[PDB]
Amino acid sequence: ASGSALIFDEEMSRYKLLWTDPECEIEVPERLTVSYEALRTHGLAQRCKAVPVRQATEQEILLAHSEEYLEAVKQTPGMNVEELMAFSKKYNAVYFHQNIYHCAKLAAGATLQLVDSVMKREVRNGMALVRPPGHHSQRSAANGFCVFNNVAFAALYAKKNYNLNRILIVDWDVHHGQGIQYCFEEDPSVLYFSWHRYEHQSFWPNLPESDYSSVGKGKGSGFNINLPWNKVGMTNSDYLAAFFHVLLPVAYEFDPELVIVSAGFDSAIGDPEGEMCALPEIFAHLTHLLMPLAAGKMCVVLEGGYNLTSLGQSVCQTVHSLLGDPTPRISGLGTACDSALESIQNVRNVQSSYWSSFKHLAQIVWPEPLKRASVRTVVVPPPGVELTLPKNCQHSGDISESTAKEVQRIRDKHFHDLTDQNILRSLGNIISVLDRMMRSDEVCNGCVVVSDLSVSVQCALQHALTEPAERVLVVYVGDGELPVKTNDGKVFLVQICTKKCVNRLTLCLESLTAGFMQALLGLILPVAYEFNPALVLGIVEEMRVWGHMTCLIQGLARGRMLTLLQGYDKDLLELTVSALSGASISPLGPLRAPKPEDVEMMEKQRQRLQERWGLLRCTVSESW
Ligand SMILES: NCc1ccc(C(=O)CS)cc1
Ligand SMILES: [K+]
Ligand SMILES: [K+]
Ligand SMILES: [Zn+2]
Repeated sequence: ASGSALIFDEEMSRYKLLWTDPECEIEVPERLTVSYEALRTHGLAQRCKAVPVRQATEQEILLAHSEEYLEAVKQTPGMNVEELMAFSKKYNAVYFHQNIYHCAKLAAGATLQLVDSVMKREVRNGMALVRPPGHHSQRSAANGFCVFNNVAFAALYAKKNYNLNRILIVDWDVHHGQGIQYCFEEDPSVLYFSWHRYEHQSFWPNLPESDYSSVGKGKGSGFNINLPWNKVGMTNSDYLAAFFHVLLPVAYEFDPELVIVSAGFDSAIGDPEGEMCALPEIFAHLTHLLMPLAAGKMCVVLEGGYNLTSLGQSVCQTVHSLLGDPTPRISGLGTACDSALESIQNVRNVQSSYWSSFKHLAQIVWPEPLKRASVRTVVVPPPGVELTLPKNCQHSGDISESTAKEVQRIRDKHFHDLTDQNILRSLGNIISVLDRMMRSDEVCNGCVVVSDLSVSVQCALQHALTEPAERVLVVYVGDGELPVKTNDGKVFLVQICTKKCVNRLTLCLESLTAGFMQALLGLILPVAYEFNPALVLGIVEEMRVWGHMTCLIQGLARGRMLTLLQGYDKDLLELTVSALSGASISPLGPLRAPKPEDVEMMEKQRQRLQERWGLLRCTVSESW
C-alpha cells in the first residue's frame, strides 16, 4: 500500500455565518480554501490520491448521534435566517447555515472516505480537508463549530466495518474535544489523547472533565488522556515533551491498529484562540512521530486552525510529512516550561496506575517554513551482491577521481600500511554517499555494509564534519569504544550495549524490546531533538527491530541518516533500507512494561542528562 489520500471538496466552503456573532467570527469558509490552495501552491495536493467526497448515510450518522439530534439538524436546510439564529442559540459556540447540514454530511463522508482509503490499503495514509469540524460535537448537541463528530465517526467506522480492536485518536487541536472523550470515555478499544488550552478550566469549553484527572470510566479507564495547558505560549519544546513523555510511550505500548488525528491547527503560532507559539513545522514531526504506528495508517482530519497563514503552513507541513518528505529541522529546543512540566507530571502520575511506564519512586510574525530528494536512499552492499531494492533506491558506487584522491590522502595521513582494496572501496563509497546526501541534495539517507568498523566510522564521522555538518548524532549498537571524540560538543553518542560524559548516553538494556522502545521515546528522541544534529550516523556490528528507531530518528537532520553495517545480513540490510526509504514499519506489537532494572537504568540516565538536555525533563525541577 502506497499513496497519500487527500479528500476535499469546495462545497464545504458553501456555508458561513449569516449574522453577527463574535464567538464564531473566526470560523470562516476561507480556511478550507486557503488550506487547499496552500497544498496546490507547493505541489502537495498534486502528489496526493484525490479520493472523492461523499455524504455520510443516516445509519453512519447515528453511529455517534441520536435520532432526535439528527432529525433536529435535518431541518436546518429549510430555515430562514431568524429560524437559523434561534436554532443556533440552542447550542454552545455554533452557528447554522442552510447548507451546513449538507456540508456536515460531506465532512463525515470525507472522513469515512479517508478511513476506507487507508484501511482498504488503497493508500498508506491520508488527510481530510473538511468543514465543519467534529471533535466538539456530541451525541445530541452541536458544539464549538461542530455539527457532527467526524473523528468519532471514523473510529466507530473502523471498529465496525474493519473489526479493529485498538484505534488511537490524537487531538492536537488547541481546544479539548469533549465529544470524542464522551464518545469513547468507557470504550477501551479507542485510546483518546488530547492536549488543550485549559488555563485551570477558565478557557472554553470550561469543563472539569478536560483536566488530567479524567482518565476514562470503568473498562475505558486509562484510555482517556487529557493534557491541559494552564498557560498560553506553549512552544515546540512543550509539544515535543508532551509527545515524548506522554503520548508516544502509551501509544507504542498500546500498538494501535489505526491512527486518527484531529488535526486542528489553532495550536499553532499566530492563532487567535490557542495563543501558543508552536511553529507550523512541528506538525510535520508530530505527524512523523506517529507514522511508525499502525503500519503508517494515519487518517488526519482537519479541525480548528483560524490564523489563515499558520493554517496553510501547518497543513503544508502535515501533508509534506504524510508524503514522506524530509522533516524540517527544529532549532532552539529545550526544556518545557514549568507549567507544561506540571501538566505532564500530573497526567503521567494519574495515568501511571494504568500505564505502568509512568510509575515513579517516592521522593505576530514568524519566519516562513523552509521548502521541504530524487533518490531517497542509496545502498552499497558488499561488492558483488545484488538485491531487490525499492523504487527509490540506487546502488551508488560511482566513485569519482577526486573521491579516490581524498581516500588516498586519508590513508597516507592516518591509516598507513592499510592496502586492502575492499575496505578502501567501502571508504570511497562512504565519502561519495556523504557528499551526495550532505551537499548534492540528491540523496536523503543511505546505508553501507562495511567490515572494518574502526577505520570506517573514523572516515565517515570526520568527513561529515569536514563537509558542512555542525553536529552529528552517532547511534551505535553494540559494545566496544568507538573512535569518537565525545568532548568537542559537536558530536553526541548513543551506545546501545550489553555491559561519565554529558555528551554520551550508554544503555545496557524478551522485554528488551519494550525497554529499548521506552528509552527511544523518552531518552533517545528528546536528546536527539534538542541536539539538532546535521547528520545521523547509524552503526551496527556483529533480534532487534530497529526500523522503528531508524524511522523516528529520521525526524532529525532533515532525514539525513547514514547507516554503517558491520558484516552482511540480508535481513537486517533489507530492514535498514526499508526504514530509510520511507516504507511502512511492521508494528512492534503490544509492548508490556519493561523490567525494573531497565527502568532504573533509564531513570538514572534521565537524571544524569536532565540538567543539560532539559527536554528529558518530564517533571518539575526542584530548587536546590
Ligand atoms: N469562542 C468559542 C469557541 C468555540 C470553539 C472554538 C474552536 O476552535 C473549535 S475547534 C473556538 C472558540
Ligand atoms: K485537543
Ligand atoms: K477512550
Ligand atoms: Zn480548536
